[PDB]
Amino acid sequence: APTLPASIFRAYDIRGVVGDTLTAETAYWIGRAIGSESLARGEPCVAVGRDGRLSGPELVKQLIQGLVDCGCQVSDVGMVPTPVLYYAANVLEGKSGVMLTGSHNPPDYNGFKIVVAGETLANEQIQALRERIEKNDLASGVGSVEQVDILPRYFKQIRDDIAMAKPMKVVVDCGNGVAGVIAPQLIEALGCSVIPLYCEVDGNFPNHHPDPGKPENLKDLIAKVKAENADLGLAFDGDGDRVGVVTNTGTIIYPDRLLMLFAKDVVSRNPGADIIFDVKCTRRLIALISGYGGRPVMWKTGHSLIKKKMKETGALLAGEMSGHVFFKERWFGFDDGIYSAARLLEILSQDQRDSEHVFSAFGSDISTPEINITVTEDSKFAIIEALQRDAQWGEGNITTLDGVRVDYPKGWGLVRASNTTPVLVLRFEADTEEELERIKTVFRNQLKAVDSSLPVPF
Ligand SMILES: O=P(O)(O)O[C@H]1O[C@H](CO)[C@@H](O)[C@H](O)[C@H]1O
Ligand SMILES: [Zn+2]
Repeated sequence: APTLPASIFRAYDIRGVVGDTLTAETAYWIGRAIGSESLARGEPCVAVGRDGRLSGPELVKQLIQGLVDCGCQVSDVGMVPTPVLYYAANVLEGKSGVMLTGSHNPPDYNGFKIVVAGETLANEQIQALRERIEKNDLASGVGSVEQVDILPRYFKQIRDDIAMAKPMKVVVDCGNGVAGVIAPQLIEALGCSVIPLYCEVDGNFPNHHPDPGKPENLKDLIAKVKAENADLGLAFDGDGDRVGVVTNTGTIIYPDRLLMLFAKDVVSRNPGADIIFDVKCTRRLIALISGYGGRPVMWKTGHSLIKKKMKETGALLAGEMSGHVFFKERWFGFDDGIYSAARLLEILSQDQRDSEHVFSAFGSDISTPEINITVTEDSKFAIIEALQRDAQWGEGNITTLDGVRVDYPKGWGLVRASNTTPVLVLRFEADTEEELERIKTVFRNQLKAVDSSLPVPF
């Protein structure tokens, strides 16, 4: 084994720039490492999937070989969305799966999301593979590969369990990512008319990057929805584990709003059920979950960390501000933008109101988008520690499971470190503009007390 760069081994996945920090050799050894760990957990069967990035076809061969060279039985499911790979690792013989994807990033990025024996790896488990390659703590065997055509199985699974009450007109924007393989087809099969936008799978991303979290990547969907008098706009990120929602009047629906609608529907069918959300989500979620008799669980940001939490709590649903939505009710508990789109359409089809009025019916508060402060990699965790240790917030409920969050009577604010970039991530919400500004001023002062050079942009 060679000496791989440590930067590519991250908190919830492995990611690198192909030809640079991610090469054919890197992919092979990563496959060796994942195969050895899956075999240590008693799992020789590993599903393997890839997204529609230019480097997919080449690099996936190396991943497959590394797993085969452990003695693993590989199920090659070809080019599929991320959640279709997570589904493979739920319905096939083995409970391990590797997805070769670079998510929503520039054409040249690629990487790995890993499930081993039911568990999606995070933090120390990702380092554990890095360390296997360093130590040559690797299995050796003569494995096998079989091709598995899994997409029709998935498609059918969703179609059979969803029941739309009326037809709808839906603009689907796949941003040329791998969602194009199934999203337009399936939504139409549920009973919709589908206006496609950027639905051809093209790893050059010649339109807008498939990242529905940036509002400018929704400009075209919004214009198309209005132009065509459509009922709803939907947008998927590169690999299909995130969705973004636009109303019939062009309103962008923040994922924590989307969760409110899902939470209302799931809890109403399952009294007492647990519902998970990350620390960036509106507080309205607590009240709405509790009101319908559910149990609101606030947790850490990060898909792998949310999946783990759902297994521990038995939550029937989870959601993140980033747009990852995890259904266990009627499903398997992994994030899936395409399945979530199907669940949204189902609910919407049953309402006599247009999508604008269905979502406007949850009212509003004053809130910020995500704010980002670029710090250093040396200092980012230290600042958060310093805030958690020594900051003074005034009267409020202080939550520290991921950064610092303080819920005041009339609003809330959050500061956490990003697990992927040398940045501090903030969000604020409030009943009033004045209160928003009161909270923002508290956070500004507290950050300035740690380091009076920090560029607080509010
Ligand atoms: O970089 P961050 O802010 O730690 O984490 C971000 O990227 C992850 C990508 O998988 C998501 O799971 C998180 O929801 C998102 O906030
Ligand atoms: Zn994604």
